[PDB]
Amino acid sequence: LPMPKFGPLAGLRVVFSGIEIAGPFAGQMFAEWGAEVIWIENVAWADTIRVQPNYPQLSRRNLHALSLNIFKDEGREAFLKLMETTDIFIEASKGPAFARRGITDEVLWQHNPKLVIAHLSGFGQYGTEEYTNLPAYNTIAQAFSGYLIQNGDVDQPMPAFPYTADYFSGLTATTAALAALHKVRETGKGESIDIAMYEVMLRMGQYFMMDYFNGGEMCPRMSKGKDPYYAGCGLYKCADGYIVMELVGITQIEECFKDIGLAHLLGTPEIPEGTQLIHRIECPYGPLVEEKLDAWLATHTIAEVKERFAELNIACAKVLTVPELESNPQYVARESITQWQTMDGRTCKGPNIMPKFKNNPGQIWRGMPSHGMDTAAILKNIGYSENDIQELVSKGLAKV
Amino acid sequence: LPMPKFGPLAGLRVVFSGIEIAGPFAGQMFAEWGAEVIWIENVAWADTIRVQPNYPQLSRRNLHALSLNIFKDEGREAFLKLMETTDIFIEASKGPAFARRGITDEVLWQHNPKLVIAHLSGFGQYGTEEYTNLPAYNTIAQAFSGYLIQNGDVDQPMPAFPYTADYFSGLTATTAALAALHKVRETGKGESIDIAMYEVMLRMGQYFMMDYFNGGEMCPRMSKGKDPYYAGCGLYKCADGYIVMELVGITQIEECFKDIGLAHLLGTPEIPEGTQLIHRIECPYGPLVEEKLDAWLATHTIAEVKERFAELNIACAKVLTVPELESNPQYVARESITQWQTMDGRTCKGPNIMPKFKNNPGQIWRGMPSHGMDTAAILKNIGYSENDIQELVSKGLAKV
Ligand SMILES: CC(C)(COP(=O)(O)OP(=O)(O)OC[C@H]1O[C@@H](n2cnc3c(N)ncnc32)[C@H](O)[C@@H]1OP(=O)(O)O)[C@@H](O)C(=O)NCCC(=O)NCCS
Repeated sequence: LPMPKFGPLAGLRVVFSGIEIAGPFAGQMFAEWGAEVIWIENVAWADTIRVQPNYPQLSRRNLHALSLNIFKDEGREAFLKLMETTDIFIEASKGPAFARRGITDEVLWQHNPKLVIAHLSGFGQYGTEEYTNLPAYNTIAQAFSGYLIQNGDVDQPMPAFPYTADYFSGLTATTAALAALHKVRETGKGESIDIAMYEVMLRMGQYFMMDYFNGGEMCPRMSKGKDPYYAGCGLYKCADGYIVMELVGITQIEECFKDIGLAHLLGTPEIPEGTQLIHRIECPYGPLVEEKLDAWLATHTIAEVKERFAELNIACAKVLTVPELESNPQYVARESITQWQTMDGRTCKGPNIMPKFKNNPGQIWRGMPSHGMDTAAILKNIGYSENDIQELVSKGLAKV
Repeated sequence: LPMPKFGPLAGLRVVFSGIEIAGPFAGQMFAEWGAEVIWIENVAWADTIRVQPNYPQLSRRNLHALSLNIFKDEGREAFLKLMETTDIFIEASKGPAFARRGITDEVLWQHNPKLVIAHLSGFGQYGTEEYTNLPAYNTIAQAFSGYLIQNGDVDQPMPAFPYTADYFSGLTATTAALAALHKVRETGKGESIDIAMYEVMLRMGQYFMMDYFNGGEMCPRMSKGKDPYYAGCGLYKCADGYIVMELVGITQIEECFKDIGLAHLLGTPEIPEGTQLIHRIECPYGPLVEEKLDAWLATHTIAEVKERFAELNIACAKVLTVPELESNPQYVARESITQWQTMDGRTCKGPNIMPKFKNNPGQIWRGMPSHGMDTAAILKNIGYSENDIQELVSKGLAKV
């Protein structure tokens, strides 16, 4: 298919079947970085992402759109033919749904024995009958992994937002699919990858959970965005807004304590000389430290705190609101937010390609395609005639 | 170096320089999947991760440990020699610190023109003098990217937890490094990757931010864990505790409305037949749906609701606490939590390898190594004599 040659993944052919965030995010990252990526949609039912007015202009850029019933008659035949030239196939579904509909890994490999197959599900491709076939979204994966219980305030759990587990899960699928592709180059043999969203999020939530599994206690939740375990770390209110800070280091603690009126705690059994990080659970002065930190920060503007904290080498940042990003100097210098043209000729603003590859940078070469926009070109490219395509369309097995 | 042959990344040589979560997570993931990974630490002090009693047993498993001053004299020479047989080098530091210390990308490529170099920083490798050389922290990246302001409750922002940005940034570096490695295999030319943590997190926070960038409004924060825009989605209370649900789909909405007392809303101009999602602010009955949902869930147990939503194909799950995971049927069936031996002979419990590769699964072959445990074997492997190694040690440039 016609497109510019760019990025580390030029020449790669990637196909995904899935909707909304997780599966499509996995596939579309390949497209940010140069790959030929094909988005499969159902014929009567488009990806529900298309209901959002702006997000998909970002989340479906650089893609080719195919609309095909991949499970019926000529539709299935065209899908399996497509697999013959495909390097990586990503599918998101409820457990082993493809296998239930006749498309097993074995069937895919009969068409391409080198195929990397990434299966993204909520609960895995195997397990128990109770959980394996359950529908999952982000919130379910957070709940089921112990991630949700660690987010929110002391007395109110909540999910991490927006849709955090969907992005972790998609990104993991991209990572694993690339690692599998690497091995194909040596062995000439494909691979199947079982990415369960709850196992993804299980791993992301281990920092303190590992204490629970190994004799210790679990950590409590944050109190108003303050770290549950480390004093002077996390979210604080200044006179004119929010900041984050990380009170870490010997001199940092001593200078900060001088400023806030707690020099007299320094060099005591509770806070000995050379302390570099205050453990709030262990420390009986934890609450006093937070009281005096809050009081000092409350009487100073963000700018004054940043100036002082720079003198003291204390890490901090203003909590930026969305309207402050586009004019921020670092964003401007790095072109972190850019613009591109949609398919219908309108200017769209959003994040540039990330990360920045020095020798082979990504680029935005196409806006989001419409439903079935490239069906005819894709089918022609894999050997269908104009007549064949019209007959698929007339049976309702494809949409152009 | 001696180790079992397994996984998709068998044979790959990866080296990382960094401490704590973000850069080491990127490196260690290669080790989960079969790569030879060398963890560099300083000589007279170690990675600060080691202070944590349990987590490092997970976050540094399957690793080899090198203690070497890579920037000074014969230590720099030994590091640049190591690069000659390294496929991927990952480093986390404050902006272009390696370049300031004398090791530019050009110097690395003089030793290995194929080298994939992943540079992980808070604010990127270039930009403004004000921000580029600032410290990298999870809280700062969330603050600076607009991620933090979206998390939390209506009148209380908070970071996503635990240290969510470090994991996203590390995982991205792994993905990007594997993409660049694919390009090396095609062209023979190495690559330098500039992973700015704030740009990673910017992308993960776009679902609603894209509305702001293109003429619309930014979305509010969740209220007690309920989605800010979609009704029937997020955190709810049953008679005996918390669940999450996602009220999504045509039949799902119909059947749920019937159960909760809103059958009379169906097939009207406000809720047309075939409605798949309730937009809580656009729908005049959004608040009514939440009232009726809350009331129905309150009179039923978690088991009762799970059963009904299984019937209706409505995604839900109990919000699991950490003590509930190990005995959960899906966790048991999939061995999602397993056990292994530490290097000093104790049993450690924690997550298994994820994801599950069918043909070439990962495995746990080694506990976390001690400080400089493999220094002598690594240096010997790249051609240093017994006496050369002792000289490095005497000069304080290496630790064995
Ligand atoms: C997203 C999800 C919950 C939707 O549930 P669903 O039951 O698949 O609902 P859909 O309406 O999307 O699919 C209905 C059928 O159309 C099928 N279908 C998909 N693409 C098709 C195509 N091109 N042609 C014909 N049928 C297709 C689906 O596979 C499904 O078949 P099944 O009922 O035999 O399992 C489900 O795919 C899932 O749990 N996926 C894994 C987790 C995930 O990715 N969640 C989204 C994160 S944002």
